[PDB]
Amino acid sequence: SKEYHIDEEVGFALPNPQENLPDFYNDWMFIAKHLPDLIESGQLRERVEKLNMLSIDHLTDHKSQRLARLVLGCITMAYVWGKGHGDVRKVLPRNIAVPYCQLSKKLELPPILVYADCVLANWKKKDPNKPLTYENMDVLFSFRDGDCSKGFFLVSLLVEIAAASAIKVIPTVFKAMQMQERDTLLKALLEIASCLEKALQVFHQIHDHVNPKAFFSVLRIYLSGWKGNPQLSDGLVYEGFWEDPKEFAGGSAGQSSVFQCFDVLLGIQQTAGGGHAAQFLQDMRRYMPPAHRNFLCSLESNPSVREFVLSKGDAGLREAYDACVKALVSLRSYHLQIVTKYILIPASQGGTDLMNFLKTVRSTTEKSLL
Ligand code: HEM
Ligand SMILES: Brc1ccc(-c2csc3nccn23)cc1
Repeated sequence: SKEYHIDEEVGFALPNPQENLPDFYNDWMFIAKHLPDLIESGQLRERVEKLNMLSIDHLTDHKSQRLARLVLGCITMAYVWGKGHGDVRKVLPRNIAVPYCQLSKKLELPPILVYADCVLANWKKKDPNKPLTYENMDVLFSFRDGDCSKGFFLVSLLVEIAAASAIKVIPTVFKAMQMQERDTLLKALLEIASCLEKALQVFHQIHDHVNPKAFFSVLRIYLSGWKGNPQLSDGLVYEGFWEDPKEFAGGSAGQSSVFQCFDVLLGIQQTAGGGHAAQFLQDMRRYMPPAHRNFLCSLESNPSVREFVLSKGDAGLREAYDACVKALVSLRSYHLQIVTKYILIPASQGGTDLMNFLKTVRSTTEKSLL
């Protein structure tokens, strides 16, 4: 893969994310570096209205314009949601809303916190010579002390890295179908399933680094957005850029490319059917980095791996393709049980609509067996 922005060690994650902005943007990072306290003390919101509108002409490289997208997104959620107790701002100050919107249209992303910001670009290594383990990693920004933002953002990022071992096989899968090497394709399909069989064990780390009550009551509030939300029934006013209020969806892992790139690979038509679940995942491709959004396009253009395995009558190929699909069904089933412990049960002490979305997705993945 070339120019699709896919590292081979971390995958869709941003490799070596930049931690510090230039000196010119010291007013921004100081606000973002100290979000837990500026929110509790009620100082944040005024300190955004007391900002001087800066210019993005001094963010040059890729890793700057991404971290600035991470900084102005963490700030925007804190301004809009405040302490996370219902008090909602409907207007975003123009001295920060303009450079955010200026930077978004440069990266073809929407002006809101997305999966690619606080998961894929929000990380670093403690010791830069030790492996990618939860113990050697940390996040760049949090929202509130005790929000379990580290365990949430990082366990998701570690799954994104276990999937990288399977994405470097994708070119060898398509080559083996054009040059027609059945034995090479079977090796590839079995290797992909093995990588997805190992990623399921990374999902277990969520139980030692995230709290149910602190995720439901606290963290889920700051990752929310303004789209069909009664708290901003019309949307958010981005002062300076649009005279109209705009609606953008909140933080969702439907913007994640890992589990989508395999549905596209294995021919699972998750994005067809005109349902609420099929609609949601296609819309969330606009919240994806344009290179990752284009890599998924190139996968949907290549010939189907399903319509190839099904056309040869090869009991060895069918059982390997089912190994890939059964690996996805297990991941999503474990993921479903996590939402039960972390959303449904806490809400019993809004969610049913969400757990139905995953069951629709898990079932479609499971109907694609052979
Ligand atoms: C406490 C932990 C977790 C909770 C409560 C949770 C919750 C949810 C919910 C409610 C949805 C559907 C609504 C939405 O998209 O916002 C979802 C979707 C999704 N989440 Fe999670 N999740 C957790 C952990 C993870 C992790 C660690 C990953 C790692 C990649 C992940 C990946 C995904 C994906 C790919 C989807 C899209 C559905 C699919 O493609 O199957 N989730 N999650
Ligand atoms: Br913004 C943002 C959007 C999504 C996530 C995320 C990682 S895993 C997971 N399940 C549901 C959401 N989600 C984290 C930050």
